[PDB]
Amino acid sequence: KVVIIGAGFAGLVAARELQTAGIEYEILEAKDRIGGRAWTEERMGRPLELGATWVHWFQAHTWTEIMRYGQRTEITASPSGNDAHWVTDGKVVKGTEDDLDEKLTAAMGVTYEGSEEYFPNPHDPLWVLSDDFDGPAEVRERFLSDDQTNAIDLVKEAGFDQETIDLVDAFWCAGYIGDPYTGSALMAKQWGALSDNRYRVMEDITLKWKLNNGMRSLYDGIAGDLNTDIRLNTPVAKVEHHDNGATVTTESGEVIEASAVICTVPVGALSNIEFSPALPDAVQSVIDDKWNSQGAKIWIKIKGHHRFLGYAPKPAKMSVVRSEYFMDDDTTILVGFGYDNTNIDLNSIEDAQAVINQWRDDLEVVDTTGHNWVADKWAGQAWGTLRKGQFTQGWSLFDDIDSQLFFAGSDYAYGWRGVCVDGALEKGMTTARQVINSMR
Ligand SMILES: Cc1cc2nc3c(=O)[nH]c(=O)nc-3n(C[C@H](O)[C@H](O)[C@H](O)COP(=O)(O)OP(=O)(O)OC[C@H]3O[C@@H](n4cnc5c(N)ncnc54)[C@H](O)[C@@H]3O)c2cc1C
Repeated sequence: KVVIIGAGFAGLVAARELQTAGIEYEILEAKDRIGGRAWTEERMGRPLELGATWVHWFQAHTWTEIMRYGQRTEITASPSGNDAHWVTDGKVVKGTEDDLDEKLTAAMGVTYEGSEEYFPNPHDPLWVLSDDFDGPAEVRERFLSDDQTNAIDLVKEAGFDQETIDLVDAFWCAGYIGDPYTGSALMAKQWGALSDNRYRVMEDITLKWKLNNGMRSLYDGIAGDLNTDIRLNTPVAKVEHHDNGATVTTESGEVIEASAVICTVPVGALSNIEFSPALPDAVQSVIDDKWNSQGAKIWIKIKGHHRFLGYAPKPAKMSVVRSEYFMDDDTTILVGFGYDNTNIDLNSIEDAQAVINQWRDDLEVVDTTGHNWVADKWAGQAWGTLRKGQFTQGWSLFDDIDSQLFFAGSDYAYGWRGVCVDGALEKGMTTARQVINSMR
């Protein structure tokens, strides 16, 4: 009766939540697999996370699922103490990972500026614009201004040198998984607020702990709890959501009647679906301009065991590259994040070699792999990140469509929005509660 579009984390957890409340549901998934932008897959000799990777116990929704499905002790920290390299004025600088972290720590203090005024409750990100806001008017003005400033310009305006600017550039190429100069600085400030306003905590939460058994241990766990079979290979083509009741049409023409529809399709893929009535104009403007996520994630295998960390600014093929696994055949698998999916072929050994050559032309790539989410018609983006203006006139506009259609997904979460599975688990669950409450 409730139709859930998409079997990623948000759709899976919404279905489990409805099952708890005794509400009949059905999940329709376009692909032949579940998990969405989380995807644990055997590649290059071991299970690799082609999408979501890192978790932390300060992520309430992710951590509860880790506890639920038996993964409490099945987390391992990524390699640290790497030999660090960074590109600044066309030159490669070498240093310790500590050197690099201290530079970013100093830059983040200026980058998080204002988070204490904006985000006393970091899970109420739009409090400053609410009628309950009781702070000075200049805080609201600065808040709105910060939505139109990118995170790098904050560091430039504070007077940091070019070396730190280039490091911060590289860092936010990865963090905005796209052009950081078009991004909203409020995204970075909320990450600060969710991380006790300390760089080390923010990196602990988003870039440290991996699941030994992969994200699939969690999404297969949730799917295993569902008493209703997921309909794979069943793309939705149209959603009707007039007051009478909702209707969903698949690509094959099958029409399914619904009491409500929970749509977890990401903005980058929403143009595949015809909505009747059409979505609100402000929602359509976000879909047309999408979100800040045009980048890509690579896994590169090189010869030898090397503890490597590399940073490079836009327009590098990859902006952050780090050792992750030391393999038994004397090779290293590194992970990389780059701002532009169209400037990198994730499966081309020569392209991966060009990435490594940004820092060290003496290392030799022997294999490489990745999934270009942006070119995937069922995603059309990497993790959701915010362009200028989308913190206050972006992710929040997808709530309160009507009583028949509800949008759920990490990209609309109040907390760790877009960048984390925590946001998908948050928003899938609370959107199911919206339906439960309406039905009660
Ligand atoms: C490269 C990358 C790395 C990441 N790393 C991390 C990380 O380290 N840690 C972390 O916490 N998070 C990470 N994430 C974020 C995490 O993957 C997402 O926040 C989360 O998986 C999104 O869940 P969702 O259910 O909201 O969306 P999705 O997973 O996109 O689910 C939507 C589902 O709908 C399906 N679908 C699309 N169109 C249709 C249609 N027309 N009909 C039917 N089904 C359709 C899709 O196939 C998909 O299964 C990463 C994301 C990316 C892209």
